[PDB]
Amino acid sequence: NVKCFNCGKEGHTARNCRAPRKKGCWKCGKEGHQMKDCTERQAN
DNA sequence: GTCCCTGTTCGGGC
Ligand SMILES: [Zn+2]
Ligand SMILES: [Zn+2]
Repeated sequence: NVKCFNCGKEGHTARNCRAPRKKGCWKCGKEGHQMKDCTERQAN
């Protein structure tokens, strides 16, 4: 399973989510890199 | 192919 980054809901991922998405790193906020890329404070 | 999975509009991959 998974949880959508663009909205939260399971079943799909952000790419599949037909919703308004963010510019930068979904988790931390910064843009200069992506959520996958980021290893700032990915505790939970 | 049921379950897994991520950077665009939009479900493809095994
Ligand atoms: Zn979503
Ligand atoms: Zn980040």
